[PDB]
Amino acid sequence: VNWNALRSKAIEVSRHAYAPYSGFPVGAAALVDDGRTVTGCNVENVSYGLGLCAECAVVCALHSGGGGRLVALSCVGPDGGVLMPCGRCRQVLLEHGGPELLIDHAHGPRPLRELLPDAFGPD
Amino acid sequence: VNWNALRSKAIEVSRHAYAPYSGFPVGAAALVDDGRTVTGCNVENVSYGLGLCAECAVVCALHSGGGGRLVALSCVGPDGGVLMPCGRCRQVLLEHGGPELLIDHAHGPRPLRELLPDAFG
Amino acid sequence: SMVNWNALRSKAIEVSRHAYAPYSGFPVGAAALVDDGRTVTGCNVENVSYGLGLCAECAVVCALHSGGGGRLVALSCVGPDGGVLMPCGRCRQVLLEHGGPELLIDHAHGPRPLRELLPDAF
Amino acid sequence: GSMVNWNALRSKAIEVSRHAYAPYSGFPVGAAALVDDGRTVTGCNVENVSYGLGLCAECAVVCALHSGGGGRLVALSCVGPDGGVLMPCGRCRQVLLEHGGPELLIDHAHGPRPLRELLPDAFGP
Ligand SMILES: [Zn+2]
Ligand SMILES: [Zn+2]
Ligand SMILES: [Zn+2]
Ligand SMILES: [Zn+2]
Repeated sequence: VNWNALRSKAIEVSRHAYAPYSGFPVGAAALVDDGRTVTGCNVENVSYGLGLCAECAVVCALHSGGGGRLVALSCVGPDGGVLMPCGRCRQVLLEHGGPELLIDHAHGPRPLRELLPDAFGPD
Repeated sequence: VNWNALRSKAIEVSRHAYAPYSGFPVGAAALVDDGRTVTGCNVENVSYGLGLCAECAVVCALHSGGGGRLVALSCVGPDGGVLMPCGRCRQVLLEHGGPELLIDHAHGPRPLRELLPDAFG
Repeated sequence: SMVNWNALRSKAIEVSRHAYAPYSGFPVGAAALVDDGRTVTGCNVENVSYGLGLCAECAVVCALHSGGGGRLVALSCVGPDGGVLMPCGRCRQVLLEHGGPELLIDHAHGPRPLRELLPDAF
Repeated sequence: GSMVNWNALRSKAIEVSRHAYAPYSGFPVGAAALVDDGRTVTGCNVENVSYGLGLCAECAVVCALHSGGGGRLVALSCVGPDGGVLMPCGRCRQVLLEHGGPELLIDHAHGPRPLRELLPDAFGP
């Protein structure tokens, strides 16, 4: 995994974020197991609860671009600093990357199982 | 607008739907005012209420791909027939295409304002 | 026909005061008459992750079921000033599930059936 | 709790689970939470034809917390269709954090635990 490449891509996509309500743009980029990179940015709505996270966008692109499994994900905030996925995104990411999906963190990447232990699941 | 081409693109992307819980795959394709076509398919979750609609995916792609406005959207279901967006998606689409956004229907498109009148805003 | 809209609005305004809406600054309340004669209420509950926000009308549906089920007959949604609000598209779909097309939604110009607000619904 | 009455919360969660609106999954869920004013609030899941518009039992708990007069959540039990303890989904972990904080105790068959253990390094303010 080229983490510097992922962060660069997440910063690039964050410039397109639609976040006029919070003023808090977010970019995300992930490496897929087929070797391609997908990206996403947050898209807010006037009804706050219909807002889509950057990580949600990533998962949508994973599938629209032909499917696969996520291997690694970086999310970056307004200043370029690495951000932690919200709990909804942690659950959504788990479905498409599993516990071993690597998630970037301001203090170093780590597996999703560490960030969503004992997850709700199909079992 | 080439509606036939939007419908075919919608069917094509629906093939990648992640809908193992409902078994109801959905695809959507939209023309953007910059001339791009963007696509999306539904992605369900084990926690049902975390599922994402195809139309949400379209709006994500709109912005990750540089922004713009939606001009036309076609949504298709399992039999390839045209579907109306759910209420959430009607609200989400309004933000990015306005009331004039054209929504595919079997006998011709109609504006989104007809599908979501007096819209919260 | 027997719906007391003034009373339902008053319940919505009352519950609005308990809203958790620190990010928008805009509290919303909703109240609904159920076919068992009770009034259920709900207020918006926003979240730091904006897209995890719950609308007042969603809260009404939760209360409907936690309190024993039923069907919604009429619903009023308001801001703090008591001004009537239109449910957002998500809430129109959620409300359809529990009230159907004939559920009455409060509106300045007279209540409107949900089917007028969400035609040809998914 | 260590002295929280988990059996009382579990019983209330099972009670409320009977009223779940889950015809799509056939997976009814109930949840009950102690508030810091000593009352219990409950909720059950409410699914939708558009699957992504489904509301979790724990969401319903948080709604009732506020509509019922506010407060902070102290302890929460979620139970599944068999009456056994269930882990909240990640969305619910995030929502619950807003209304109980990191020290909110979540029921777990191995011993209840703070929400921070289940959502470490949470996205927040
Ligand atoms: Zn998120
Ligand atoms: Zn939808
Ligand atoms: Zn709403
Ligand atoms: Zn949940």
